[PDB]
Amino acid sequence: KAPSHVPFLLIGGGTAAFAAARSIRARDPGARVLIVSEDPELPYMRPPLSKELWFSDDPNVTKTLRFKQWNGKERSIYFQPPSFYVSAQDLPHIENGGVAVLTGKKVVQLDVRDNMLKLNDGSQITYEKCLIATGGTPRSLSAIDRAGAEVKSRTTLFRKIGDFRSLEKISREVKSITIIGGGFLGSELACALGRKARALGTEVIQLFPEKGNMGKILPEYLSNWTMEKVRREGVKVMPNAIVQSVGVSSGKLLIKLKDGRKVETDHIVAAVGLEPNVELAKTGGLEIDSDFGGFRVNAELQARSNIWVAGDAACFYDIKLGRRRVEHHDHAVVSGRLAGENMTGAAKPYWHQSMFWSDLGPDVGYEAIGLVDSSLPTVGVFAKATAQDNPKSATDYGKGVIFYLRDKVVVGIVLWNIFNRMPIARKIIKDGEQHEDLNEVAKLFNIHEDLVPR
Ligand SMILES: Cc1cc2nc3c(=O)[nH]c(=O)nc-3n(C[C@H](O)[C@H](O)[C@H](O)COP(=O)(O)OP(=O)(O)OC[C@H]3O[C@@H](n4cnc5c(N)ncnc54)[C@H](O)[C@@H]3O)c2cc1C
Repeated sequence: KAPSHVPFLLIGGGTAAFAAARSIRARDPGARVLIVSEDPELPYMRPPLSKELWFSDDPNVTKTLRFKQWNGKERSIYFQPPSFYVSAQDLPHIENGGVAVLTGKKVVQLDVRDNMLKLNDGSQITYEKCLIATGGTPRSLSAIDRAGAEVKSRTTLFRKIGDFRSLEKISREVKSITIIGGGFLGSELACALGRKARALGTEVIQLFPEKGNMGKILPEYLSNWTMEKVRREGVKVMPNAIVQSVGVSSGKLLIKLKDGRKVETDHIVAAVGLEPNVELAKTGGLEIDSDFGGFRVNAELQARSNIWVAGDAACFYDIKLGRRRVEHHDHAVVSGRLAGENMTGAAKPYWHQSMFWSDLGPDVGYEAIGLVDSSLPTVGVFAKATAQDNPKSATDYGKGVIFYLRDKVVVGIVLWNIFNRMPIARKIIKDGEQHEDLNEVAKLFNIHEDLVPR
């Protein structure tokens, strides 16, 4: 199946690998590129798994994995149809090369010194240029680690097609599902499950340690506004909640909180962050970043002379913003594409800043860029939403911008229901100016109000 030598070898079959393959092929039109993917599926995008796939009213959505965007346009979760790819076997013999995906195969050893790697079935493959695009694995909760296998079996860690399938089936079978975690993924799943639950009259609970949803990223006002919005989707939200233990009590899961509260439920979804997939650093003799996690790479995403790293697993040097590790779709696309350019001699640093988005249904959306963290100083500027200011229409307060500052300069921006303005946010961050008045900068985002106390 696997050829013995491949020029370009990409480890992991996700978003960063797909983008690098595309980039390599655009820059070297006869290039021969092999993606080694431990999953059985060809490369696909994750965002719809917590969003549009749940809003489909086609009962075969779980089989088709096609969805409608908020504006009604239908598409596949897969980046390309299967016919786009060439077989791994044909890859050395096909005139003008191509991209092949070896599915169901895991790279288990990296022998950097010999430009060679080993698969789980013992096959060995040599390369000229290699990209590590291994992503991450969801973290669990130590309280759940400590509980039995019975609790573990009724806890979902949500990241793939198989998890969407299993959880979707669970939502049709049980009466109560509890999401643990207040981040964007937990909050997206809450709204998705809350929507499903209204048709059946069942319950969705969300609990997290912070005062409100996305508390680690959004300042207080907007975090609180968001918690109230999730509640309006028919979710019972429980802020200020730290899990002490989880057990089974009379068939039910019983979550005990540190404050003495107890929550009975049928199933748990644990959305408490990602562990970057760095097992290959050991055999590879590659450095892991002890501050941010992931493989430590430079401004050009390079680890060693013929090894790059992109996507969720790459801790990189941002010449403007400092060392970072980002776990976002567009970042996987941007960093995968850049690695591909650098693998074909571009020698370019990360410059173009990647973006983030989240939707809580067709009516509420966030976009963000740069360094966004609720511990940084912030300035928020808000206004009443017009008709156009929701994810669907783009494709008392209801919208606004939040500037995140360091050394008096904007280093991150969150846009709340403001669409088609990311280029402006990216420019503000790039220019690094000390703004005399951020209410005047907010006018760049079509927010036009008198100054308000804060
Ligand atoms: C449900 C969900 C919803 C999301 N929604 C949003 C959103 O709305 N907006 C946003 O900005 N971001 C979102 N994200 C984040 C985004 O999807 C990720 O940042 C992106 O998938 C990262 O791409 P990646 O290629 O780095 O890793 P992945 O897409 O994780 O791909 C890595 C692949 O490599 C495989 N692999 C790992 N190790 C090996 C090995 N040793 N050998 C072979 N294969 C291996 C993994 O199994 C996996 O298949 C979401 C993520 C999830 C899970």
